[PDB]
Amino acid sequence: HMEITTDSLLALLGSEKVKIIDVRSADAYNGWRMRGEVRGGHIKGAKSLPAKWLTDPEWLNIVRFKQIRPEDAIVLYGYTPEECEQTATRFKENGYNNVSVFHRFHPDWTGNDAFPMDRLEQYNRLVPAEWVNGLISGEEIPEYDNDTFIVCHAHYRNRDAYLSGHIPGATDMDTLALESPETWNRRTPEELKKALEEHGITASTTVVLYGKFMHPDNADEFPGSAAGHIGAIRLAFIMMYAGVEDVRVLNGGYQSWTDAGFAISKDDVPKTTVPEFGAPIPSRPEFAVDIDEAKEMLQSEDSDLVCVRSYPEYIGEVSGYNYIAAAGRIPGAIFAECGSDAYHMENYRNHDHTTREYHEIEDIWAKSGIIPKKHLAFYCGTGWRGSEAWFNALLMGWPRVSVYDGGWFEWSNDPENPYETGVP
Ligand SMILES: [Cl-]
Ligand SMILES: [Mg+2]
Ligand SMILES: [Mg+2]
Ligand SMILES: [Mg+2]
Repeated sequence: HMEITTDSLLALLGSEKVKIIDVRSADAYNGWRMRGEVRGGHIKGAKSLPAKWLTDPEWLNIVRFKQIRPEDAIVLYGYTPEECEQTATRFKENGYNNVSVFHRFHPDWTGNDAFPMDRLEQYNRLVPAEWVNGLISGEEIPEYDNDTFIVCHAHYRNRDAYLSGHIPGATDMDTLALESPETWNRRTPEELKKALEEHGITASTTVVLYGKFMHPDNADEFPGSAAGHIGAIRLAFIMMYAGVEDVRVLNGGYQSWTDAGFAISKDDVPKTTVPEFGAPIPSRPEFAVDIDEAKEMLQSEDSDLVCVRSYPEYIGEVSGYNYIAAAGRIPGAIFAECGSDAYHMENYRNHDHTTREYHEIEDIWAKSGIIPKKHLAFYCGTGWRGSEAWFNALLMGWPRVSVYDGGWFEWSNDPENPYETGVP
């Protein structure tokens, strides 16, 4: 495989016909210093194509989806040039003949402040499996300065999602602990205080949230019981709103844990009780938007509601849920198609459920006027998908992002509220 030098790569940075491809893990790409490098993240402009994906049959369709064409001049890099060999060969097998490997990313590029790098601004909220393993093992890990933690396996009324296999030592939290199946909003501060204490969570406890994807099926009575990792990010939103200072989400959920080869447990871990949450609830109320404020945001040039639903929901063909009656949409919201239905986030995730390359998210969002200068309230049917979209914006450091908790459920439960239907 041909090589490209450091000086050559610097000179070409910003050329629209050169495709730089980072084959490290998505978490390293995001900013995690997985090998102790002084500077984490990716070379400016690089795309993410983790070499782990070579074992997946989707690899070639992913490359094409990311608009990497055989006529492109491709530059690969990893922590070492040896880490790039298989990817380069796979490219050549598929008609990509202009492929170079950059050998000096680490430590030459990472170690030199003058060479531009990018990263997810708040990457340390989105943790890799290796970090969780180190935390549970009591090993030294970066981006951690606490002495109190809990790993929480989220699910919606489905303890078997946890009992069928979970991260060792983790306890389960039903999403019903923190949100009401009546309002489908976050519970009241007094309810939240008691629920968090009964799961052993204080405001100064580092909470690591994850869920298990079990293929939600719209035919089923409770498809959300299979969308465990959406549920985990939904609980992350509620905990951050409530006042847990250090909340992490395991990138890709349970899948990332087993893909790393770490041990699986089926023990029903007893919950510990803490006497006091230790902070006022909510400590970050600005993360949550309710319907009066959502109506105000529809009237402002400074702000927008962002509808994170599927297309059949958006045009009022279906409600999307077997527990929401009305089908339609909120007038004036910006459509941000989630994926296929109410329980999937394909447009925001990779095939392995890790978050989609954040540059692609910000690019698609920008085309619809979803941009960080606005106060944005993401929403969906009841707030699950909206919480995951919100979390992605939070990770990018966007300063004014919220979840309109009530969503379409609350909006349409009031017959006075106007709505739209059909293709716009
Ligand atoms: Cl999920
Ligand atoms: Mg072969
Ligand atoms: Mg809600
Ligand atoms: Mg549900």
